[PDB]
Amino acid sequence: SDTVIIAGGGPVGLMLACELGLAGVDTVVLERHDAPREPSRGGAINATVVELFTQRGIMESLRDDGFEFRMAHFAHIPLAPERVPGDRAFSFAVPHAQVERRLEERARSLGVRVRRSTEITSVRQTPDGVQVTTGDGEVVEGAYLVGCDGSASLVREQAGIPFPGVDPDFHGLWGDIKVEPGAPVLERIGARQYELGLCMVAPIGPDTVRVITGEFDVPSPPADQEVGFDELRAAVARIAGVELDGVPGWLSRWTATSRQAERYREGRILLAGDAAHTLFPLGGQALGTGIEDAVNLGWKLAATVQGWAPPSLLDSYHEERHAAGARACASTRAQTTIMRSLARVGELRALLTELAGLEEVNAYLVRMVGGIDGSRLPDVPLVTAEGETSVYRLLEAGRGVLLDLGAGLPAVRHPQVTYVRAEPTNRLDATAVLLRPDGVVAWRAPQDGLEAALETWFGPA
Amino acid sequence: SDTVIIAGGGPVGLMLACELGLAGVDTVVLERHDAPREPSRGGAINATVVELFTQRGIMESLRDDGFEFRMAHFAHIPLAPERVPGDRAFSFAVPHAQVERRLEERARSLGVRVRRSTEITSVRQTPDGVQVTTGDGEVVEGAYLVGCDGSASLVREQAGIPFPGVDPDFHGLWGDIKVEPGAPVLERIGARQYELGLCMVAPIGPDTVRVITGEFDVPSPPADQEVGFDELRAAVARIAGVELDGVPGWLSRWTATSRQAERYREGRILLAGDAAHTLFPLGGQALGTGIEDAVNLGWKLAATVQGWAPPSLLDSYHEERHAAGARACASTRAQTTIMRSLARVGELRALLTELAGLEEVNAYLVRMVGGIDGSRLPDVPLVTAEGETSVYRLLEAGRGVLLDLGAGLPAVRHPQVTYVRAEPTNRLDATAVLLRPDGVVAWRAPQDGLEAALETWFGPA
Ligand SMILES: Cc1cc2nc3c(=O)[nH]c(=O)nc-3n(C[C@H](O)[C@H](O)[C@H](O)COP(=O)(O)OP(=O)(O)OC[C@H]3O[C@@H](n4cnc5c(N)ncnc54)[C@H](O)[C@@H]3O)c2cc1C
Ligand SMILES: Cc1cc2nc3c(=O)[nH]c(=O)nc-3n(C[C@H](O)[C@H](O)[C@H](O)COP(=O)(O)OP(=O)(O)OC[C@H]3O[C@@H](n4cnc5c(N)ncnc54)[C@H](O)[C@@H]3O)c2cc1C
Repeated sequence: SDTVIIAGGGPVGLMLACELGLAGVDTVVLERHDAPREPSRGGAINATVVELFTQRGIMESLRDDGFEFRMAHFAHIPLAPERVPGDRAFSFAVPHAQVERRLEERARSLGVRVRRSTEITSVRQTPDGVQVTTGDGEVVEGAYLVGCDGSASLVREQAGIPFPGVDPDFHGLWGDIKVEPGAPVLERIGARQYELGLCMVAPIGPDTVRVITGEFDVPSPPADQEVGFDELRAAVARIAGVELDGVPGWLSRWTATSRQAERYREGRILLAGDAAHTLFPLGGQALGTGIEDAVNLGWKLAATVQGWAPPSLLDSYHEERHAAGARACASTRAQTTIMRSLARVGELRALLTELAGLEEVNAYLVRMVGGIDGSRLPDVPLVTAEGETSVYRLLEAGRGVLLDLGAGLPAVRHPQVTYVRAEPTNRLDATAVLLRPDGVVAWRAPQDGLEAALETWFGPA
Repeated sequence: SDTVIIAGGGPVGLMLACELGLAGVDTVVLERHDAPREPSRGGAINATVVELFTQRGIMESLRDDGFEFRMAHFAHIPLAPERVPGDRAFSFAVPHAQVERRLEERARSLGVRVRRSTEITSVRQTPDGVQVTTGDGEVVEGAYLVGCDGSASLVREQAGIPFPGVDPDFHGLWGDIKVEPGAPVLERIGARQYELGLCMVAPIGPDTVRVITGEFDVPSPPADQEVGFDELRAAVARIAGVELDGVPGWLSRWTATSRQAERYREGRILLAGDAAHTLFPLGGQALGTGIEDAVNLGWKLAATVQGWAPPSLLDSYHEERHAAGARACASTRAQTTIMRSLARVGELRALLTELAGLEEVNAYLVRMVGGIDGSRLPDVPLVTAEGETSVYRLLEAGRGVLLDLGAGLPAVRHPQVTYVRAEPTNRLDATAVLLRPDGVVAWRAPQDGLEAALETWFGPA
């Protein structure tokens, strides 16, 4: 079998399906729900996601679904992203349900089989492949299975993969409320750290606000106990110091679980997204880390089933993304550490605000919280023989790219790699780079080791 | 009489006494102990203390009692003080008992009456004076009383000044241990943050080490209970992961108390040092803040009893030093926030450690924990008509100084101020400054308001 089964059709699963579909791999996603769930948990995507979408032309399809914004924070300490030199993306306000719809439409348009209303009840693997049982008794078979089935992943559990980390005492609530004009909660728009905990209030409709509260190190009802509107109102009054009234729609709990799968791969079974790491939802790193799992994995998986992957390519998924996941965990825990009561962390918060005043600190934190590092390039304009283009347009094909910016290499000739010569530009501080299909820089002038890079990621030529 | 009574002859009381002695004020210090106590709680003084000692020639008297060192930390994150621009002081290693001996020696040489073996039992004031009673049944009378009587200050209590702040859960032990050669505790020399808490091991004699343990947010015996050696042995094995044995010379508890007097002045009664602020003992800010209390207060009190103090000059002691105390409080609390277990603060500690690699963060933190800001100058070499000097040498007489570095003002004529003309130097970023007797800049070119500054701090010309 040459088929990849994706367990779960959330944002990470759907992104992975898009990657595999672009690569031309036979792919099936099994998703329990008949549609993306509403209301959306998330209302924004960070620089990591924006860039990874752009290098596949996915942001254009989201153009009219939301808006660019250029704000960021570290544990609700305001940062200034537009002061940061370079050309890295900023953030984008859009409900995650809409992101999911665009991703699903893209995946289907690429030939991926999407099976909604299909519950996985059982997961097995043999030396010859992968087998999943659905709630209708059907067995679906493939070469590989990827658990993108969220925090509580059935795939992770059935694979025997431990999920270590912590479940802190935390009282977290959220919901959409229809409010009247003049509603006191409208005086608390934004995400802020108050004396006792966090409260975020955001307009999501002409008469509607999303309200989120979170208080650390305090008792909380169990996560599947019903949330009465009076509980949310009491939290808002206690934390935000304002009276909430209105007509509640959605009301639910959320947790401060911070856990990561001990390994991202077990034979023919792999993990991505929330199944692989469940982190505190801050600044878009939670989804961002999952989306970048998907992009890291897609092309490696494809190369593997198509027969041209170097022996160790698929193992580099766990190696790179478990490290990246641990760094995301570290960043988000560093943040939640100072989201305790101000009686306990107020002074350190004020110190950090002061430090964030220093240009290098602001740049450091904006990049960290956006999930941005020097492993990928910015989407910079380029001029080639075929005219004007840019770095990320070269990556839309989903193929490796040797981009020569004046280093003047003899044209690299590898069946998996596209050689592109472009005029020099000051906006990239390398005269040549080798880009993996996920956009990651595998080599750059003037480093030695170009052939080893080529062979490591694409095989010999 | 017109006598200043100082309650307490610790480092802060004795420094205050030296300041008053320099200014020619009749002064008595009442101190419970027959001699500075051993063992010393502290073994180093920070940049603030070194500078304030230097501007009175006191470091000279200490030159053979210890040694300069150039290390610093923020909650045991190592810093690099020598990378910092300026001519600001570093640290000095010396037991505090010896500092006390030198300060008392200086105070006596200036004619201060130092009465040891004296228990103060009650303190009172009348419109015309202060009255303090001793355990032997005598009354000491004066014009002003200053409480330098430590953390448990009787003077603070009897003046009815509240001591708000916090007393975190904290298990702190310390003592001096005579150990056998090859003792495993010598494998842990230094002040370090471990998994569970902090431990400092410091050689203090050929076969004697000081050992200090501290663990936050765990149960502990009350601070007045006795320490058995077994308790310290367990703490060291638990925290530092090493076996301690030997013969203890002294064992006691210490707390993470962080409190500050609501006001530093109540009529003719004032507070300084630990009586004014009890902070976490870390990096030298605990003593440093007190020493600068003493230097701030001395000349102002002198001006008050000599009749040349403007009406609100003594009040400025509370305004400045309370503010400075609050900042020290905020600083040290910031630090203790990340001295919890690494299971709770490890990621934030690692992040901060990375940020401290940025030059401006390193500078910010070194200056902060050294108590150093822009309110005083460095001790820079100067060239005057009378030959070579330095900034602090001009401050040893304890008078205000109008230091003209090429601004070429007409000679300032003020009975409390010395006008000094020096050649330009690149090591001071002003062409002229007005220095208060505590070394603090009251005015600098090209600011307006030289006359106003003169009148504010030194009265009418
Ligand atoms: C309250 C809250 C607010 C948040 N806000 C943000 C934000 O603003 N920005 C941000 O970036 N992130 C945010 N996050 C985090 C973000 O929602 C997740 O990181 C993201 O949804 C992870 O995507 P995923 O596809 O891995 O998992 P999911 O979105 O959970 O998708 C997993 C899918 O698998 C399906 N599934 C599960 N089990 C089975 C089964 N047995 N058979 C078939 N299908 C199955 C589920 O139906 C689901 O569709 C927030 C999270 C919470 C809780
Ligand atoms: C374990 C420990 C380690 C420390 N380490 C450091 C360090 O490394 N660096 C640092 O800078 N700081 C350190 N400190 C803090 C430092 O010791 C204090 O900040 C400093 O001693 C304050 O000086 P002070 O003169 O205000 O009070 P004290 O030093 O407490 O002096 C007060 C004096 O008043 C006398 N007194 C009190 N009541 C009466 C009374 N009724 N009658 C007569 N006399 C009285 C006492 O005998 C005492 O001599 C440490 C503290 C502790 C507990």
